[PDB]
Amino acid sequence: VIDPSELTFVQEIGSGQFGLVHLGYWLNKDKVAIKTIREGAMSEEDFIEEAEVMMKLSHPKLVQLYGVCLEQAPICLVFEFMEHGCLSDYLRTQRGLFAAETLLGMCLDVCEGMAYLEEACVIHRDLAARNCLVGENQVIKVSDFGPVKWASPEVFSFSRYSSKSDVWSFGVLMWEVFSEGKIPYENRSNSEVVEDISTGFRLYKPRLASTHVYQIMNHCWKERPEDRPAFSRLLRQLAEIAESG
Repeated sequence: VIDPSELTFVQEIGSGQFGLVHLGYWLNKDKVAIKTIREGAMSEEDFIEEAEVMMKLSHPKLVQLYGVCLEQAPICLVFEFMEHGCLSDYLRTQRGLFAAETLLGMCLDVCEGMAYLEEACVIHRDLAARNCLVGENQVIKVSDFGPVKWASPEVFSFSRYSSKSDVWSFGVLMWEVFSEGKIPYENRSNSEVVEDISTGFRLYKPRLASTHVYQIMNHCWKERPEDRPAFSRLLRQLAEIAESG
């Protein structure tokens, strides 16, 4: 479902060399988030690809995408518009006012999301506070799919992702969720961070984090893949804890 220039570029909200995020309007009817590319950033085909599979997957937790502008000029990707930035930022401000049944009432949102792609046998190579999004009321959807801090042991040394490679990045994020948006492994050098975790150093327990929460966080940070859960199981797991304390 390719789109033409029926979009009204209003503002920008996110930089980096691979797409400037541009809030605009299509048909004026819907609010959207338009991510443009550049000029040398990615092949036509190259980018055609990823776009093709993002239209394949669809879940009330994954940022729904709208149309595309292969119609020459700034070839961009137009997704719906999440009314509340990225979990990251959203977690920064608003800080405090967050209760626990809710911080947990997001994690699953991410999770639900990730079990799908987990099964969609799709490896989101960057699951983080900074990639997920907040929208139509506490509802949390994931995007930018298709940073050693969030990586796992088999990504530093090998770069051997495996869906379970994420399960960890899902952890670090989780951490964030709870530590209301704090950078994990700060007073630490990437070229240090590793060691710390290499020995066996996990992120301290963020206050809001519960005793049974920290149980998972580590299930996410188990050193060996094989013994790290599966998003599929996690969902059942977080479903449990979301039921009590």
